Amino acid sequence: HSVAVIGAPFSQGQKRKGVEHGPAAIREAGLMKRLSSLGCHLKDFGDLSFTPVPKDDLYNNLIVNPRSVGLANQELAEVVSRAVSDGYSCVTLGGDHSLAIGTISGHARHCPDLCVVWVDAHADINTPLTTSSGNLHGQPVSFLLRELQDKVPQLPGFSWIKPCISSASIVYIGLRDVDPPEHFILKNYDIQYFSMRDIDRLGIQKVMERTFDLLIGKRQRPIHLSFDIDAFDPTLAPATGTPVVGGLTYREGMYIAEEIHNTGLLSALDLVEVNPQLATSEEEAKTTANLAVDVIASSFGQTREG
Amino acid sequence: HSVAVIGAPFSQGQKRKGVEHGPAAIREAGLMKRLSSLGCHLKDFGDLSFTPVPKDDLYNNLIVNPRSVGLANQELAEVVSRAVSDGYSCVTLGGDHSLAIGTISGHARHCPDLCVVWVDAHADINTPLTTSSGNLHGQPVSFLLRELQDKVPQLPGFSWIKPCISSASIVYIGLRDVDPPEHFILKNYDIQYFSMRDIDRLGIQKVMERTFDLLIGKRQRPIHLSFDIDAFDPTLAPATGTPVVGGLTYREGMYIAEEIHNTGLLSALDLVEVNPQLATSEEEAKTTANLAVDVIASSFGQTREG
Amino acid sequence: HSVAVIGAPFSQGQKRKGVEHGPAAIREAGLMKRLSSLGCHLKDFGDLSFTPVPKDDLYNNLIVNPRSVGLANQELAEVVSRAVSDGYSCVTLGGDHSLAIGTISGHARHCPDLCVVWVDAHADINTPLTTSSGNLHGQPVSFLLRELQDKVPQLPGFSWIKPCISSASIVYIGLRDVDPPEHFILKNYDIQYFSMRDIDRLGIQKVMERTFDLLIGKRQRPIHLSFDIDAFDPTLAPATGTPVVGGLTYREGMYIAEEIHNTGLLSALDLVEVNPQLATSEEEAKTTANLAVDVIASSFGQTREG
Ligand SMILES: N[C@@H](CSCC[B-](O)(O)O)C(=O)O
Ligand SMILES: N[C@@H](CSCC[B-](O)(O)O)C(=O)O
Ligand SMILES: N[C@@H](CSCC[B-](O)(O)O)C(=O)O
Ligand SMILES: [Cl-]
Ligand SMILES: [Cl-]
Ligand SMILES: [Mn+2]
Ligand SMILES: [Mn+2]
Ligand SMILES: [Mn+2]
Ligand SMILES: [Mn+2]
Ligand SMILES: [Mn+2]
Ligand SMILES: [Mn+2]
Repeated sequence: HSVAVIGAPFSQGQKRKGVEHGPAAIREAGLMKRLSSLGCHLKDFGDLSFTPVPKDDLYNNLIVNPRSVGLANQELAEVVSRAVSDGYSCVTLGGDHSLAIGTISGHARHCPDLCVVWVDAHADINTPLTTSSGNLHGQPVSFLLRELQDKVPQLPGFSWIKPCISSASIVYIGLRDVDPPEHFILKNYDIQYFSMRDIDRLGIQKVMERTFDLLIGKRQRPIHLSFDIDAFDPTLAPATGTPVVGGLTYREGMYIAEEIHNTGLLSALDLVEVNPQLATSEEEAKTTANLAVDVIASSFGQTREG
Repeated sequence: HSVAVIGAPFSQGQKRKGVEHGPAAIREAGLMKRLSSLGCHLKDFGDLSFTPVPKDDLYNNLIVNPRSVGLANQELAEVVSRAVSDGYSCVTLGGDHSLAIGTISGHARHCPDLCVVWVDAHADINTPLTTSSGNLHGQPVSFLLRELQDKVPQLPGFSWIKPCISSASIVYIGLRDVDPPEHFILKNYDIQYFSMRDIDRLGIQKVMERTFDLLIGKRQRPIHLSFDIDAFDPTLAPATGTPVVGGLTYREGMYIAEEIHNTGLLSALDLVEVNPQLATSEEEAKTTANLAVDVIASSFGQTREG
Repeated sequence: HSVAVIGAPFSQGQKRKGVEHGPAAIREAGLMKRLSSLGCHLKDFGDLSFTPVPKDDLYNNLIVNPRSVGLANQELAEVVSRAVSDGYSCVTLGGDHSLAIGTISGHARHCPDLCVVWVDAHADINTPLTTSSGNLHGQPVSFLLRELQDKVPQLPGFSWIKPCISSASIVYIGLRDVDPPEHFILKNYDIQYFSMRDIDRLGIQKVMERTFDLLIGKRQRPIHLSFDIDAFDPTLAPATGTPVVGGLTYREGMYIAEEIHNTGLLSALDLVEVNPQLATSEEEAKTTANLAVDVIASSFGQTREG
């Protein structure tokens, strides 16, 4: 199958400097030639350059870089819909997870019935209303779920975003650090998730059976994999903004990816939050980058059996 | 609920120097404001200062610092029964595991019907008759079980100790390094345990279902959680006196703690054997201390899903 | 039962220097008294000294040290069939995995109906016409399977070797790095294997149920356990020549061993590829050495339960 690669060097969804280098790190870890090695037909859109927004201040005094994030995502959305439109499976390399706003919005533009698999240590479902930090990379899901739009203040530059997917079309895997408001939202709207605790009881295998039952149980449909590198234990992925011990194992991470590929329904994938600068050493940075590449490669066919 | 915290910088239950700094390390890892963050009402008794015993030599030429250990434990037993008395859930930060003699003694003093959940790589049930090292931190359970009574030589400074719980009131989790004599006694008095193998075959959640069936199946009763940091795999908890490979996973460790909290029956908790000096680097020592806090925090409510 | 130990300090099945020090490392990690401690009757054959072959270059310009490996194996083959003959369960401590050519040949010499459990990160089933490196430690299985001999060129010094076991009498456990040609062979001859992926999905316990069904389902028969230390994750077994991430867990490896011991059919065991010189530190070397001993001890009765 054909794969498209887009580098999104964005970092204004949070305050740590360095996530804008994520794309370069992953690329330098051999992502590209690793993909043809599988046999994929490649289309590299290069690394996007987003238009900054001068004097983009706090909305209501906490939401950070609203219109800067809204514009970058609007641009990314057009490139992603373009690739998905030409039949490509879109691979977006992040910066921060706020980019999921644009990639899922651009993807949904052509595959309205898409479902989402969110692999992350966090739920990123805070709204401008419940956030404590004001950092938009922890609010992506808010602006995408239809049942939430009534409790999601509209931010400057977010005009264009239009809530698409239903709360039943997204499943979380790996949650291990959820804020109380986020927990209220997940329970209230019955959003399905499998925390590390659920994985400790059911096992990654049983977890994937179910998430696919929820999403594609009654019918085939486009799958969107938004993979946050911090979903892996910090010992496996040091180079990241918000590490949280007790994460996914290298095998589990690879198992999730392998299982998604076996569905044959992957239409778009996000690999985000890889921050080279936050690594203690050169090796730590390289370890994370390689881990990122493995997840992507494995999502497109790479096997542990050959 | 209200929580009491007692630091017992004791190290004479064994030979390595450094366990006396365990409390400070755990404290310096945020334990205190971490517990408040949960909503617990805290009463910090500070770090106790045990009275030493000059010229406290080997009894029968092997048992080490008998009277020094017997006095420190007596002493601790009173602070603990004081706290338990005022309705506090007593949290003791060790030095070595010989301290359990005091904490369980003092706790039983007010909750005679308490049951014990011992999470350790070792069973710590050697008697002064069966020990090979002579260190007392590997003999705690001996002085506490009633069925062992008459098979436990009386040492200098141990006169005050009176066997409280029965063998049927303690359950082991994590065992992987058991001496032949301990195995003989575990089998002879039918004491229940779940070795690393049992956990491998049953799953950590199936393990917790069972320990609570044995302990609190027929009735509600106070639970004493004695947690030896070496129950965790050495890669997760480096800073400790007697590492043993193939231990508990970070997740399983947290799972045990979460499950205990879910019983709502936790009265006291021991977090022992954290030895900073035994760490290779500064980060390894911090890793162990942070793991210690996560265990305690988790035992009192901290969640992986907010 | 009675056990025989044979040290094979051979390293010419590959290019890295150091594997010849594997036996000493394992021995110096307490192997011998660890086996007595179990109750086993030991017969140490010491460390063999293989006759070098001067001017033993590449056959067809790639196959490395052909006759040197062929001669070393023929000699080992006699010592092994000697021990197996006197009723001993034969334990060979490697150098490199090419030694399996000798150990399995010698073993087969008396127990023609033996079955093989191959615990390795690799399949080591490349033939002289498919290898890329030319190193013979990646081709052992080729000279042993009967259905392959037709596509296996005859090398200098291999005259004596005679294909013994059938393709259905060998099961792989832990595969996670297979070359395209190897994959073709496995599929083509229906050779059974449980890759790290199959393990993540079925669990180590289920894996063993199955391999034993394939091998000893219809009848009891001798078991040859060829255990490459690189089957363990690099974090558990650093000191080895070809590290591959996402491998067996210490607990899983010990589970495999314990399970094989439970069958009571172990005849010979290979513990290969331990290379102390590849360790970054003294401790890393010691860790790998101890792991090797545990696997052997466990395969002969050692329990995590006592
Ligand atoms: N609850 C956190 C979420 S951190 C989200 C970061 B990441 O994209 O990595 O999940 C907040 O709003 O500050
Ligand atoms: N069997 C050992 C027990 S070491 C006990 C130490 B600890 O408290 O960590 O279990 C002995 O008596 O030397
Ligand atoms: N495919 C590799 C195999 S490396 C085999 C080494 B070992 O014995 O550790 O599996 C080759 O032929 O170079
Ligand atoms: Cl603090
Ligand atoms: Cl039979
Ligand atoms: Mn995220
Ligand atoms: Mn995250
Ligand atoms: Mn202990
Ligand atoms: Mn212990
Ligand atoms: Mn190997
Ligand atoms: Mn091998």
